[PDB]
This record gives sequence, C-alpha cells and structure tokens, in this order.
Amino acid sequence: KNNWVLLSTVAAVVLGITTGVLVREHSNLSTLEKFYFAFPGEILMRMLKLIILPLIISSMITGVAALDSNVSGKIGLRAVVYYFCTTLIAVILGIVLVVSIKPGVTQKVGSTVDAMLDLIRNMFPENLVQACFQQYKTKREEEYKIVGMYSDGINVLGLIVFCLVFGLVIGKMGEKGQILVDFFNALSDATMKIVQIIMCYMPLGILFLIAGKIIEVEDWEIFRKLGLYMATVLTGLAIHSIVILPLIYFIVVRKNPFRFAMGMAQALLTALMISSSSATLPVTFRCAEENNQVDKRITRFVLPVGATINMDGTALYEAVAAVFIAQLNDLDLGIGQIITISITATSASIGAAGVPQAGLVTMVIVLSAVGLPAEDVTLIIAVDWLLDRFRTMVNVLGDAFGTGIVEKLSKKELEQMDV
Ligand SMILES: N[C@@H](CC(=O)O)C(=O)O
Ligand code: NA
Ligand code: NA
Ligand code: NA
Repeated sequence: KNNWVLLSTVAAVVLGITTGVLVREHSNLSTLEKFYFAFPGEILMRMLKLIILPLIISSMITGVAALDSNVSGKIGLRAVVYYFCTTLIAVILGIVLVVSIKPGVTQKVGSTVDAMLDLIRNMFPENLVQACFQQYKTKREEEYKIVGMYSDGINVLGLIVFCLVFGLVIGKMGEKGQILVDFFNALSDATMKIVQIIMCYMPLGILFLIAGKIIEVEDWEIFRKLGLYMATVLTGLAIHSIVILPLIYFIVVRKNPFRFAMGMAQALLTALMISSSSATLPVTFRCAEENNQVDKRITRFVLPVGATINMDGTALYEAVAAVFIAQLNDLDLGIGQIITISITATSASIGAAGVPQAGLVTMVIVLSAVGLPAEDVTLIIAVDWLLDRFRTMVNVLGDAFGTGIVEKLSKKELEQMDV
C-alpha cells in the first residue's frame, strides 16, 4: 500500500492528457461546450484562490512573531541573499543558452519606471481591506499627468509587507500581545486543515483543468513553427532545476538534494497543471513541513515571500524570450545590450505576479528597455499556456529549496531559543 494523494495526481495527469487529446480527433465541441468541460477545473482554481488570503495573513504573522526580532533580521537577510543568488543565476544561464543556440535567426518572417514605482505603491496600500482583493495600477496619459486606478486581483505584496511589520511588532510586545499569537496560530492551523480538504478534490479538478487546456485549436504552431525557441526555454528550465538548484542545496546542506525534490512532488505537479505559484502556495506549505520535516518557523516566512519575489522560471523565460524577440529582427545585441537585459529581467521577475499568464505582463517591461515595441509580444502569446507551466514548477521548486537551505544556514539560531 502507499499514499493516495500523489498516486492519484499522477493518475489524473495521465487521464487528463489522454482525455484532452482524444476529444479533439473524435468530436467537435463548440466554444461554449469547451468552457463547461473545464468547469471542475475552474472550481478547483477558485477554491485555491480562496484559501491564500487567510493562509498568507496567518503564516506571515506567526512566522515572524515566533522569532525575537534579531533572529528574524538574519532569516530575512539569508532569504533575500538566496533569492538574488538564484534569480541572477537563472537569468545568466538563460542568457548564455539563448545566444549560443540562436533560435531566432533566419525565422524572423515566420512605461518601465511607471511599472517599477507601482511595486512600491503596492507595498503600502491605501486600505487594508481593499488590499485583500484589489491592486493598484498606474497609467500615464494626458506634458503627461500621472493617474492611477484600482484594478482587481489580490495585492499579495501589500499583505506580506504589512503582516511582516505586524509580525515584528507583536513579537516585541511580550505578554501584551500573546493573544494575537494564539489567534493567528489557531488560524494558520485551521486554514491548513482546509488545504487538506481541497487536496482531496485536486485529482478530480486537475483531470478537467488539463483536459480543457490542451483542447485548443492548433497543435502545429506550438510544435514546429515556434520550435527550437521552446528548446531554449525548456532546456534552460531543465539545467537550472535539475543541475543548478540541487547544487546550491548540496553545497550548504549535505543531505541528498534529490530526496528533497522527490518529497515535494505534490507541489511540483500542482504548479505543472495550474500554472500559478500563488495558488499552489497552500500545497507548498503542506508538502514541505509534513514530508521533508523542515522547521515551521522558517517555512511560514520563507515560502510566502519567495512566492511573490523569487520567481526563477519567469526570470529565465524573461531573459530567453526577450533576446529571441530581438533575434527575429536583425539587432546586433552588443555587450551593452546584454547586461541591460539581465538587469531588468531580474526586476521583472520580482514585479511579476503569481497569477496565471502574468508572464506576458512583465514582458513589456524588459522588451521596451532594449527598444523593441510592446506589440512584438504577439508572437509569444500562442504558446504560453505550456511555457507558463514549466516556469511555475521551477518557481515553486526554488521556494521549496530555500526552506531547506536557510534552515541549515541557521541551525544554531533556531537552537538558540530554549526554555
Ligand atoms: N503564474 C506564473 C506567472 C509567471 O510566469 O511568472 C508563475 O508563477 O510562474
Ligand atoms: Na530567485
Ligand atoms: Na517563487
Ligand atoms: Na514576483
């Protein structure tokens, strides 16, 4: 006998790939019947979006309140240093692989500052209740006048920053704020038993979410016409996730880095099918502390920050595809043009959201920094549901890897706290 959570997810990926392929050659469903066929996949998607509001709020508060305000200053320093030393590696390895393969040659025919100041405008929102379901976006229009309105989508960057300050303030209050530690420890425990309820619906939801995703129009543009560009994204996503990311784990932890990746198989295959790192963040919490036994004082702090900051698969896909877009023209892309690609792609992966297809929002930022037009992204929009699924597994794995690396780097400080 074995565990039924992972063996039924693998059985639902197989039964969902073989369903969304067979119904195309056999039948011809209309545009309205292809939306009701993926309806159990939509219910799973909005059941996971539902739970990230009490999960991020309660884990960010009790993750920092359990540390005595100077241990948390070094867990926070060893997290941002790790996130910068993997994003830059995933950018550089995607830069080297895209100018040596050269996928874009002889196949051509076939508001950056306003987007970066919206990261700081979203870290300090004007309302806490409005930050739970609405984001702030700035447009420039008329000699121009800056005017911003409130769009939709949960402001995850503003709830992390406020609960980090709320977590530090509560932990320094002592006995005067002990009832707020017990409230958000009982809330983080109650909204992890709900994740174990959604995890029983997940094989039935994936089986229709991935069958209604490969049910699309043309399998020829993804395969051969835009071919050998996906052989630079998936190649860079392979070497970074199989070789490089279990080499950063093996250097600082001598504890078998593929035993950690095998123990995170539920969170890896969830993001491989739902294509959103923020929505699978409840799966990453459960599949790390229960399987790999990484300490709860670190995963409550490292994993929510890494889900919206550390996005290595997006950082490699930004550095590969923006050069490939410039390679469809006859641009030289000299030594000055390479480094400015590698700089804004590090910031675009930071500014990218954990929503599905957030990959093409921040592609305008890196493309306009090199001089390419924004409407030259329309060549990439065709195959984006498949390249978004492999760059979310890597993003999730990177976050999972961080929990184990920061824990061995701070084994003394966790053992410092005693009775
Ligand atoms: N939802 C995707 C967005 C992206 O491509 O960055 C992810 O988290 O990986
Ligand atoms: Na990173
Ligand atoms: Na991430
Ligand atoms: Na990000």
